[PDB]
Amino acid sequence: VLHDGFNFDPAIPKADEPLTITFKAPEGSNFYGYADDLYLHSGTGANWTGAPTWGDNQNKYRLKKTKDNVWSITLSSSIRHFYSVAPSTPLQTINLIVRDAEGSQQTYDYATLVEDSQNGFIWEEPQKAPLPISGEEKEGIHIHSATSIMLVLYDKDSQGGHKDCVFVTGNFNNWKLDSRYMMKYDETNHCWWITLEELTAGETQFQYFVYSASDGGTYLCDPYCEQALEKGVDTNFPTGAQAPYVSVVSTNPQPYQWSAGEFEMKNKENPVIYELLLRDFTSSGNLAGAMEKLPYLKELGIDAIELMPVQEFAGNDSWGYNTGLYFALDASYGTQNEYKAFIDACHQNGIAVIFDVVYNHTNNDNPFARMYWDTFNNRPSTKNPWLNAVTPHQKYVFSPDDFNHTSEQTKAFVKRNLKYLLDTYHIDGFRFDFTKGFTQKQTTGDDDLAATDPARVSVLKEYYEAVKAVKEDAMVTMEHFCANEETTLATEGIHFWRNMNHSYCQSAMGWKDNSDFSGLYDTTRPNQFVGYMESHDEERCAYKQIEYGNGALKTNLSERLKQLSSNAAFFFTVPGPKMLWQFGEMGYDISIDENGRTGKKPVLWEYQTERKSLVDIYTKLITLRTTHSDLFNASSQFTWKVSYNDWDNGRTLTLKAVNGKQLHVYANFTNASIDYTIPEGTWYLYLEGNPVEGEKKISVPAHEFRLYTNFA
Ligand SMILES: C[C@H]1O[C@H](O[C@H]2[C@H](O)[C@@H](O)[C@@H](O[C@H]3[C@H](O)[C@@H](O)[C@@H](O)O[C@@H]3CO)O[C@@H]2CO)[C@H](O)[C@@H](O)[C@@H]1N[C@H]1C=C(CO)[C@@H](O[C@H]2O[C@H](CO)[C@@H](O[C@H]3O[C@H](CO)[C@@H](O)[C@H](O)[C@H]3O)[C@H](O)[C@H]2O)[C@H](O)[C@H]1O
Ligand SMILES: *[C@]1(O[C@H]2[C@H](O)[C@@H](O)[C@H](O)O[C@@H]2CO)O[C@H](CO)[C@@H](O[C@H]2O[C@H](C)[C@@H](N[C@H]3C=C(CO)[C@@H](O)[C@H](O)[C@H]3O)[C@H](O)[C@H]2O)[C@H](O)[C@H]1O
Ligand SMILES: C[C@H]1O[C@H](O[C@H]2[C@H](O)[C@@H](O)[C@@H](O[C@H]3[C@H](O)[C@@H](O)[C@@H](O)O[C@@H]3CO)O[C@@H]2CO)[C@H](O)[C@@H](O)[C@@H]1N[C@H]1C=C(CO)[C@@H](O)[C@H](O)[C@H]1O
Ligand SMILES: [Ca+2]
Ligand SMILES: [Mn+2]
Repeated sequence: VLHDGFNFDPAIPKADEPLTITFKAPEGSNFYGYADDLYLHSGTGANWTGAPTWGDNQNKYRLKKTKDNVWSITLSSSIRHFYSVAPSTPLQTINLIVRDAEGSQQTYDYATLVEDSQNGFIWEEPQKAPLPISGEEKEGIHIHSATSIMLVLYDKDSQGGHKDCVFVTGNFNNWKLDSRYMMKYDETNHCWWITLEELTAGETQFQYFVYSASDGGTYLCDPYCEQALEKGVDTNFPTGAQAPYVSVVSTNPQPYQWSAGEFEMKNKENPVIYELLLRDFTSSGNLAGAMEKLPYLKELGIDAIELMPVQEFAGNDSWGYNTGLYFALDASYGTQNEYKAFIDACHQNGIAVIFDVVYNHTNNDNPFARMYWDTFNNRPSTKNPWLNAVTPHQKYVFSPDDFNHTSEQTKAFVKRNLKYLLDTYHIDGFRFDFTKGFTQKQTTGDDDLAATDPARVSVLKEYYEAVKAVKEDAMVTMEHFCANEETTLATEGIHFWRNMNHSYCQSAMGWKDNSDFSGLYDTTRPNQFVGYMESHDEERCAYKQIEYGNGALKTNLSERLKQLSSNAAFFFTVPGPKMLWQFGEMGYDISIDENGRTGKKPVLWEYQTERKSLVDIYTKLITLRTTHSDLFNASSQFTWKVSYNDWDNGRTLTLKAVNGKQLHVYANFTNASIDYTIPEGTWYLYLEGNPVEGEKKISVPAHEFRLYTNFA
């Protein structure tokens, strides 16, 4: 008789008969050993028709405690009568939460099936049928014709089980559960499948209703959809559909015409990457707005644009590290073809495109989450074959839905997604967010998490090789911050984020403490470390000047732009890839905390004019890496004096190519003029270039730098 959670007498609920619901609290569950009665919060259909006001303690909602940990309620006369549902309304699901009288403790959204014989909704045994397709990529949406789609949904839990039945519901059947739209299970491929025929018009909209005795029922969309509507964002979200997502398929849509040619990233070994958030890059916050600035970024001299995450994220106002769907791009920035047009336009301006991708975690809206959910703890169940119930790395819990990168299903999904983004959107590489998170080890801090995990190392190689198999020259960058695993993986050709924000903020402010630049240059493999003074995750160097700058650096914009141009002179002149965060080149100086860390920031394109002196220095330093590439080859000899102890008298670097070409830079980061003797040789002021005698004493004013080449 009674199992954990909800029990029904009758075992198959009947819309036009009474129902006894018995709730049994498992050991370790929040209502285990609870002394008082519980209350029912319930309604019918996708949208909980008949739900009371939360906390409504009328006696007809009371589950009387009958035994220890067992509460029962009877929906008397009939389920239909209890919810005042019209006879003709198909009553096909009931949604159940139990709570304390106060409404402080509860269970979470759960649904069971209701048989409604009087409206033609009769129980049938689900069919076992082999999947009629072989091939790779069996799961997902297959368009066979203008009027027909095959749907394949993976279902095997980590204990070897599967659901009792799955319905497809959509615009083709007015969002009803219908025995005609029950999918068939293939026990060998572990997949539900159905062929929808006689679809009419352009857009098919659907979601699945999955159901088991142990888990109850859930609505979810297809994980592989390329288009989705999101309740609370899309005004056209169907009234029949449950939040959050409906999959959208166009059988014969407008194909995008790509311009002709290969396209390959320029300076592919050591690119300058421009990190860009579409939400905040222009006032329209979208691809259309950003497309208008490509001429600006082209002139700047950048090799690549890195977009912050564009995969479908929760809502329409986000950095995007909250992915709900991985094969649909967020419609808040543009359509599929607007993304393709953007990427095509970048390629025609000679600019590569990198996508920021977030595989550590998804969110509660993801079909992989919804499919195997714990309605007691409101997190993935211990049976979920893609996700952990509980994040193993407890120092970093960015959502309730942490991916298990030891799951063969998760690895296959990630590998398939990488290939999809390469093939469909023609991008030039990837920045993998938080690759430190790709670990099953139980940890609670930074040092236990950063310790070598051989399975994390091996899975990151696996994802690297999967990208390389699709596109041999694709750039693969990982935001890792595990020093020892970076040494190992840099050997394979993986690039790593190298955060020099603290040092370059200290130098921008005129403070010598913790200002050492030396971590920008990795002696073992200079080209594998993507150095940056700023990223979306960091405070702006120019903001720190205003708030805490040494002396005049708080108030004098001229002296601030000079100090930042001197930082740039100790950054774009260093071998290996470089990254700048949008508007760093114009001294963007709004705190990361203005409007909250992740909130929309002011759009300040007038800075391009007011701080043109800084934009022009960025432009010339970036362009030097093209004009004199051979200088920035990893083979060049690179030395510099940029420690805590290199300050009172200035800082220096020298880059010497094998062909004899030399670059030398001096900077005075102090608040007073310094005397400096140029090194021996014949030098030119390349940024502005008449000759200069070596071993010649010069007075370098506060905040300024001198750049010399031994050529012109
Ligand atoms: C933010 C960063 O956190 C980690 O980085 C750690 C690092 O692992 C640790 O080693 C150390 O590294 C420093 C070192 O101490 C310094 O000496 C120097 O060398 O620099 C290194 C590198 O900085 O300190 C780092 C900083 O703490 C992690 O490893 C990185 O991957 C992280 N950056 C990524 C990842 C995420 C998560 O996807 C992004 O975070 C943004 O978005 C999330 C999710 O929305 C936000 O999460 C919070 O707010 C949410 C509500 O919006 C909540 O739902 C959630 O529960 C909250 O956690 C978060 O605030 C955003 O920053 C990030 O932007 C990516 O770039
Ligand atoms: C509770 O929510 C409380 C919050 O937990 C607390 O943070 C806040 O201060 O107070 C809230 C109450 O004021 O009450 C919710 C409302 O009943 C309850 O939601 C459950 O039941 C509702 C009916 C479900 N919503 C469905 C119905 C509609 C109505 O159109 C649709 O818009 C939704 O998409 C449907 O899902 C909801 O899903 C349930 O969880 C909370 O559980 C409860 O904590
Ligand atoms: C003047 C001082 O400015 C800078 O220090 C500031 C930090 O940059 C800010 O981030 C902020 O740090 C606070 C954190 O926000 C907070 O999380 C918590 O950790 O408290 C921190 C406050 O201590 O505020 C700092 C200013 O208090 C800059 O980094 C720092 O080097 C500057 N220090 C100079 C000043 C003195 C004394 O006048 C000398 O001793 C130092 O050597 C100078 O460098
Ligand atoms: Ca969205
Ligand atoms: Mn993780």
